Amino acid sequence: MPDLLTNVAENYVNQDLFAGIEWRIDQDGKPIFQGCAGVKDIETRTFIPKNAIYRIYSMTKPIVSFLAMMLIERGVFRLSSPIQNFDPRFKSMKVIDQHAHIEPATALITIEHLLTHQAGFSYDFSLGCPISAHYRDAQLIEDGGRDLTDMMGVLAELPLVFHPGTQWKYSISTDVLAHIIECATGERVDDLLQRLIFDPLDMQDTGFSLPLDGASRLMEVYGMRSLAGLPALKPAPHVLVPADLGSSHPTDDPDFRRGGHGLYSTLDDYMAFANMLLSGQTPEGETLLSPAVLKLALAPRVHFGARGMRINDEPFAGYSWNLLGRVMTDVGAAAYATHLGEFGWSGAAATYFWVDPTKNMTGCVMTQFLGSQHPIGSDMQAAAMSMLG
Amino acid sequence: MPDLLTNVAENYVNQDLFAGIEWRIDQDGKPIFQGCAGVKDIETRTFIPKNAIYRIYSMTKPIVSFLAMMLIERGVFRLSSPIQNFDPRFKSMKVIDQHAHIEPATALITIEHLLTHQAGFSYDFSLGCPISAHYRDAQLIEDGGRDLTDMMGVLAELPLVFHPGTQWKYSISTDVLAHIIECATGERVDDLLQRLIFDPLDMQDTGFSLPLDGASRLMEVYGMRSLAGLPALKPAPHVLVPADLGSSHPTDDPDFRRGGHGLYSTLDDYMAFANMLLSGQTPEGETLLSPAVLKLALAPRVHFGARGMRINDEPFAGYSWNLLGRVMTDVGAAAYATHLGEFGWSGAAATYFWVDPTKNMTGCVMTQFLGSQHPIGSDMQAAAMSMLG
Amino acid sequence: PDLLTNVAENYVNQDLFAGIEWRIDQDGKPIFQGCAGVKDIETRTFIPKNAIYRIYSMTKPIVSFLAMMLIERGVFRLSSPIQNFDPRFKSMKVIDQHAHIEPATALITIEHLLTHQAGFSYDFSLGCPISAHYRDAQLIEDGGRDLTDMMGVLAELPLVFHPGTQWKYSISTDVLAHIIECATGERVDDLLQRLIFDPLDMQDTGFSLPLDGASRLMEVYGMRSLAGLPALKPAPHVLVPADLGSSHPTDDPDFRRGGHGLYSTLDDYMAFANMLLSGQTPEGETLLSPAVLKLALAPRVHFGARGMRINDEPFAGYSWNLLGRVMTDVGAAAYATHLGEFGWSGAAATYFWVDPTKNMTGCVMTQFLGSQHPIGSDMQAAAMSML
Ligand SMILES: C[C@H](C(=O)O)c1cccc(C(=O)c2ccccc2)c1
Ligand SMILES: C[C@H](C(=O)O)c1cccc(C(=O)c2ccccc2)c1
Ligand SMILES: C[C@H](C(=O)O)c1cccc(C(=O)c2ccccc2)c1
Repeated sequence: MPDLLTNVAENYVNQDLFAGIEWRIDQDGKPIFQGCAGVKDIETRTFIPKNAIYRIYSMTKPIVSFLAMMLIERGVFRLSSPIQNFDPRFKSMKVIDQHAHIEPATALITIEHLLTHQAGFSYDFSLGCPISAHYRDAQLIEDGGRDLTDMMGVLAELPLVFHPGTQWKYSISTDVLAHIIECATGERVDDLLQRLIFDPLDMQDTGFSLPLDGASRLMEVYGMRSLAGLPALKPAPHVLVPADLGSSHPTDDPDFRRGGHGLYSTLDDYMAFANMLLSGQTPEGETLLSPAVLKLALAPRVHFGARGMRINDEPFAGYSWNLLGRVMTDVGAAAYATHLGEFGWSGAAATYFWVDPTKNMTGCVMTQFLGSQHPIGSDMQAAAMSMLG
Repeated sequence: MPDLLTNVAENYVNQDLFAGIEWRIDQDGKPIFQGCAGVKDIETRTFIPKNAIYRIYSMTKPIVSFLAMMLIERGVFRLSSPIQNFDPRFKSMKVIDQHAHIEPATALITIEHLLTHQAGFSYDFSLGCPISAHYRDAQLIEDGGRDLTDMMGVLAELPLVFHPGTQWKYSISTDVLAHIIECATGERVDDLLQRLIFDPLDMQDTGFSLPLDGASRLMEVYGMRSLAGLPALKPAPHVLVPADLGSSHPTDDPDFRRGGHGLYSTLDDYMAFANMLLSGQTPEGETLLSPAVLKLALAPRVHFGARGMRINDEPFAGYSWNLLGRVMTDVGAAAYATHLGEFGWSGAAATYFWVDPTKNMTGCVMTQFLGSQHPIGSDMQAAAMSMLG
Repeated sequence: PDLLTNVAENYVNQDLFAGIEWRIDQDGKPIFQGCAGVKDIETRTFIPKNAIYRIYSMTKPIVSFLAMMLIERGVFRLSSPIQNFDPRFKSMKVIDQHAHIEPATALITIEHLLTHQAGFSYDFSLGCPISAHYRDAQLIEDGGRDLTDMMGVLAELPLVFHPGTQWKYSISTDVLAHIIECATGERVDDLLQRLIFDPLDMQDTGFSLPLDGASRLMEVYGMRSLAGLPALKPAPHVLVPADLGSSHPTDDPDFRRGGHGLYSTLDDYMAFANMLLSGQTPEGETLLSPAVLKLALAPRVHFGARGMRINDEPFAGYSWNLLGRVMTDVGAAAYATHLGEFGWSGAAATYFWVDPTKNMTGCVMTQFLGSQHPIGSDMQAAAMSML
């Protein structure tokens, strides 16, 4: 019953493992626990500003996935839609394996494959993956200044690493999804996110560029995990040194937009999104997604074998995959406190959130550390679970 | 919360993909959404008439299957009854495989096998099926003027494509069921349907021939999918050209009757049948099928492997098979909005219906297009699901 | 008809190879031989007398034979763990295509090196979980790095399977050359000179050019590049001179490798191939006993349905012995051969074979990297058909 959340965060700051941390836990749509620890940057020790801004990386994916579900509801496409219907550059895909064998794909990539990371795409930083070296040579993630549409043209020429539908591998497929959304609608994904999600939820600080007053609110990002170079064979030491993002994550590029990363947000903005996922509605009662399609989106859809869900061989114990991210399907296999049906996702800079329908609960932890050797997100979830009976 | 049903239907009509569409959604036995779009025929653009008549094709199957369950309840036969007990022409069946090997069947075909499409029968238009070419040579479906009893004599001489009970393949077995009903009762299947189902439910426009005033109400049927010829290796283009049914679907043949297709019906008539499936009762409370046997009929009975339920390799994602048609058994595998336990079926001319017990809901979409490249039925179900919370 | 000349002249006439030499011996004496084309298409110089070729992986049967001689002499044995000779190869790790890394559950042995079952990879192995890290380390590209130092960099990288459990064509012959140096205290080039080249009078074979060698070196063509990533589809087969960077020096007195790097001539390599019919020099001096030669030639790795493959190219009907390929099923073979035919080939399209049933040897010398045409096998097939 003590405040384990503050204890976790203060200990991380006091041990020089994270510069600054913010968190909020809501229940029934209202804050029940919240706090902050540390500073905006350790170089000057400026205090965490009001409505501090974070690079949320793959916490972009549940947002872009939710947009796709809205467009499915509105009839733009369906889960079974072949993506080549919208961009013929994804016609005639090939599949490569670890033995240098290449053959034509025997199934078409669908919207559902993109949402479930079963399309056969890879990721630039996937260690040991048969094709990731070719992704890195193409600078798919590193070259943030390249237009989404043009990056997709380069990706489309590369082989998949399995036949669509047959395996699971966490991937660039959410970026493909953002692009296919643009093809299917004739609109830009950032404009669609603004009009259909951010504005109805009053997420005024969320987007692919900083707000006008955003520079002074941007949290510094730390860590040794590097985008420029080969995936490491052992984790870099966990040290608070400012991270060099190269040109991968611009702050003021009006055309920068992605599906798998790239949003800036705030704790308050992301909690508005997370709370919405408990119902599909805005706080006033506008429906962003009907209950039936929200249930379709949250139902466990990819189930895993004995070794479970893994990303670069890191486990997500007891989790299955739904159309928006992870979902807890076996508390008896879980590695940290949770409840059946808890869902959410996380980002490369150690941001983390969850939604727990059994407790009408949402939680989010914001920090900026790339390559963390400490699972701060899960530690904060566990603390909150222990505090909510 | 907008009227997604009207949007789906109007868009289909405005894009010249369907000539005319009617739909109705009922909840608690009363209409909650309904509409119509387009025309009876694009040649004259005559408006959709009152109580327009549709060829419902395989939406005949749930009706004939329901009749069989009524006869099981009344003791005429049982699920385990070997059909050869009623027609010895189905004694001594043979089984053929894709390697030209023929051997005697090692199990007897039962009523249950017929209801579950596990008897080993095929269908004339089954692409790649070892025996479908012999079905087509025999004109089993094409020759609508042939008496059901005589068509069955020709079918009975052909081999099955697997041993009864061992596999699932959507088939002519509902026509065998209609015939075996005639053998077991000494009555005609159309008279039994009239007396036991249509008349109690006041389905006055449903039958294997047009009503006296029916000609002016019959919707035109469109599409390129052809009965006369080999199953196509790629889908014919989706174009609104009137379809030539040959002699396969007579309008005024007093002896035409089948189990798997051939009924004419109306939106209002079919909704009466669908609403009945929520309880087994007529609106006044007469019992057509007891709750226990209705539960037996709706329980998931055939379960599918990783590739799922497929018909000509088209998927029915998340569906299992019960004694009347499809039933949703995993929302997390579903490809469009649904709820656990949703059941129903559909027909070759794109008619579609569903029953959703979790919402006390029924829905039906009526149109006439053979070989549709657009899944209008599932699109309308998804719209209705999104509108009903 | 002279099928050999017809194959070679067609290859030259279609602008697919600049110059080709071949010789086929039976009972130690030439029965077929010829040349076609030129040393270089730029100046159209004729193929010189005693023309010199980069033989690339035809280095491997020579270094493997040396290892068998050292086994016979007791320096080490097939079962020797290589970590006994270089402890940098203690505590190896294994990586897989799912980013999982774990300790190796078996020690790498001499036999593993000779059979490419040690778990090593190659820089240009397309799709291989670890080849990107080989290329980042420039293991093959950096020819000026001493063998010993290159091995230190390699030893820190994970294997791609547990030693002994799979087959993958690999840098393991370079590891073998290095372990030979550790075990003997001598350099591999000096050992090759004393034990093989001098007894066989292979005066033009070595890791550097002879003093008069520059004018005899054949030009090398092709677009397959060591620099960048392995290509997802073959580069066009066009006669453009190849850029070897610093991978294959001509006059570095310390350059030595196990898997590539020798210069040789047609005559020199035929002396080596003819020796493999007996283990003896033409004068009758024994280089390797009959018993150990049999041990070296016996089929040792057998392959599944996919068969033996290197970057997914098949070697149909071939198994692997301690020196290279060996034909074990003529009914699976894709070109004329006999049971027991053995040999190997190199990246610049050089090829040789030994056919014990016919007391026959053959070698085709050319210089083309990334060939889209199997000139070696076409010439073997032509020679087989002319018997
Ligand atoms: C998967 C990972 C995440 O969001 O978890 C992700 C997605 C997209 C981009 C990036 C990066 O920019 C990055 C930065 C430093 C090192 C490696 C990658 C990381
Ligand atoms: C399976 C299919 C259905 O009801 O789904 C069906 C059942 C019975 C008859 C027919 C046809 O007449 C037909 C018409 C045109 C092309 C192919 C078949 C079609
Ligand atoms: C496997 C291959 C062979 O001998 O078959 C080989 C072994 C060693 C070195 C090289 C190269 O230098 C090279 C040159 C151009 C392209 C790629 C590699 C090639």
